[PDB]
Amino acid sequence: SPVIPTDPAIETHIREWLQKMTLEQKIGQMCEITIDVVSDLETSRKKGFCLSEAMLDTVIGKYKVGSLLNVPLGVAQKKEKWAEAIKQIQEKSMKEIGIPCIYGVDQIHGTTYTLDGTMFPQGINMGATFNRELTRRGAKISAYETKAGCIPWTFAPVVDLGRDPRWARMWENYGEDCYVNAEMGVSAVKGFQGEDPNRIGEYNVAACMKHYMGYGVPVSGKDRTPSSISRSDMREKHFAPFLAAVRQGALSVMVNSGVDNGLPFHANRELLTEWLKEDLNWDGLIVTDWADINNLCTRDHIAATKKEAVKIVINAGIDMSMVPYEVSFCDYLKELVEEGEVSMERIDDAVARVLRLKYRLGLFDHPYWDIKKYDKFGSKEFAAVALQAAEESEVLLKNDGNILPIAKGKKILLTGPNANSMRCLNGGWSYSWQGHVADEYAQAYHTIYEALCEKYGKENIIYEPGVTYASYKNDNWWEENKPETEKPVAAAAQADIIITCIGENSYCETPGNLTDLTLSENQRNLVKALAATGKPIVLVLNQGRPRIINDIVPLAKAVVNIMLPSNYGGDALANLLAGDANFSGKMPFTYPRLINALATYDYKPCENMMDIQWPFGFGLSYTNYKYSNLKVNKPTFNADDELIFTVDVTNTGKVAGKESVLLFSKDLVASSTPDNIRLRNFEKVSLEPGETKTVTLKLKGSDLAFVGYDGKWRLEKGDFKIKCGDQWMDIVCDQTKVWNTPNKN
Ligand SMILES: OC[C@H]1O[C@@H](O)[C@H](O)[C@@H](O)[C@@H]1O
Ligand SMILES: [Mg+2]
Repeated sequence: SPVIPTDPAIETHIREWLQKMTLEQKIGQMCEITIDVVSDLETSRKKGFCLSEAMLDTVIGKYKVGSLLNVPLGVAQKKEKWAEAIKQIQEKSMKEIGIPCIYGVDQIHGTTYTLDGTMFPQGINMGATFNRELTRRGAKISAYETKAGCIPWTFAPVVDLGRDPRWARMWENYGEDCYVNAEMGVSAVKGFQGEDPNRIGEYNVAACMKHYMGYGVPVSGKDRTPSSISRSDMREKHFAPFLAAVRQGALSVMVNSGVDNGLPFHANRELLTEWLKEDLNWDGLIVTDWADINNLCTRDHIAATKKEAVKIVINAGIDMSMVPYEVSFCDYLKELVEEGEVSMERIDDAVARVLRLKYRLGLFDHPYWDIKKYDKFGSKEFAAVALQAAEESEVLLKNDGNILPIAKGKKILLTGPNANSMRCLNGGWSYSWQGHVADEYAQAYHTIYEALCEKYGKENIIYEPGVTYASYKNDNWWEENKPETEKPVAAAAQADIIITCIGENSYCETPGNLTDLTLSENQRNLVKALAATGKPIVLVLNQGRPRIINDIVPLAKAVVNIMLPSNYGGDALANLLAGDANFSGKMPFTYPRLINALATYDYKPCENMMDIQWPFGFGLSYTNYKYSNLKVNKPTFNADDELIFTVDVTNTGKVAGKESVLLFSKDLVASSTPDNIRLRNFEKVSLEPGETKTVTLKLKGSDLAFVGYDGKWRLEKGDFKIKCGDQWMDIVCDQTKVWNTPNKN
């Protein structure tokens, strides 16, 4: 049955577009071109962003191109500028084609490419909140502020499995667990789109699930190099968030640029047409990632010509090509259709999907609109939500002697290269693609230094970085200036405590590839030199990947992992360090300790017959929580039962906080060697000092199924254990079920 209901009025409109459209118009609707192609750059340098009328005439008038993407001039623009540009684009599209353009933008964590928007912590941070509602509210705000520039389509959310800490895109998704990505991805989709996928309202956008699928586990750790994914992992884990999002009505999917089992995913008919469109009966849009049809020819050599690559990818089930420079795509596809290599059935289906999306977004009736009414843009109300997200994502990993919180009045030596910059805090997909320009445009927001000054007074903060990042040149995200560790060491005698901010500078995608996961040698020497002053040290980790720090964690009294908390991350940190907020974040991935002992939390028991830095689900706070009375309604169950778990959680310390309650399962014996432990549900609860609450968490029996060797889901007769916080119970499945459908439920 269709995952998104059929709107007959939309289908009727589509049928009558398809009867009347020229082949050139149809092909144009399957083509997407990046904004640079239609930009007048010399006039833009002098007078601000300006489109080229002549190039619009070519792209839209002659070739009938149905979609544009990307940020004008490679840098975030004012919403007024966005709106003026999209207006001109739509006036042209309605005049020459009669079909409105769909403009896609990478608004990744709030409005990446719209100035003065509300910027949220990155995906990995949102995972660490274990707060679905907060993720939803973040996406709702991003949608609102995206539509404030007349943009209807966001290339988000990202639901790759961040299971490889070498990978430059580990931070874009919600971490290493497939359940966390599925649930948060669904929360983002609901926020972005609203509750009716057929009528995306004024303040909502179409979501795009990225990057279908298995993108996050390249064998070498290098971006867009081959993964080697097992049959069971592909169905059970990598597919899981896409399955969940599509069933909630996500309107579009972007395909994985990379390769597995010798096949680029853009050429994988089975995964695109069968697993996605046909098995789920899903009428949404599949779009390529950047240049990926041409990559079949030039990068991977599975096509002799670009034209042969078009044939392969379109026949594999792609609907729209992110070319993104060459209107010649249209010529090639037309030739293929005339030759009989690509059928009209396939062209008509692609165009149906493009038009359907456009109708769902109301673009025929409202191709652009007045933006005056979007008066909550950049508001205090929206910022308080981003601040909450940031507070809830920053993880307390170590606190010996309860050195935190730090009392107002103590003198703080602030050190390290991540201590005074918004570029660090944001990472990539922030004002520019690499994030390199963040400090030019993020002056209204607080760096770590600025926030600590507001909390403790400028007079109580001594800032001597010792090590700083070099100025931007050719994606030198790794490069630091010569260390001057001599300086903060000398200044230490005047401080009570040292906070050292370390990790990475901003990068995005392939330029962010690393050759050594170990934290920078200069950064490690800075921490060692400071340790030897005898003053206590608090490490602040600000990075897109968990850099190896096994030699410096023993020298630190406390450690806070902020990951990429973005524009309110400095404020959040200061609020947490002073106890005005209480820590609640938990690790959404496994932090490795040794460079050739990398592992995820759901390892097979042969892997621990297990030496890591901090595990998945770990996080401290300024209070403690007791779990008791773990019960279930049906201790003996089958696939079709609803299991209802309850547990009492009591705040036994002296201050209020939020506890993320995680529910894990363990299959003791199975026909495939079972994951040692698996997250199955979670729920976050607020508790005052001394307060108990009964937390309810529900599962279907079939949630304890796994994908067997033969590719089929099975729930087997036998024993399981359930772990919730500190507490364990026994349950029994009383009968085996094997599914003949590709998916459960
Ligand atoms: O910018 C459009 C697309 O281009 C590619 O570089 C990235 O992999 C995608 O995440 C992005 O949505
Ligand atoms: Mg079993």
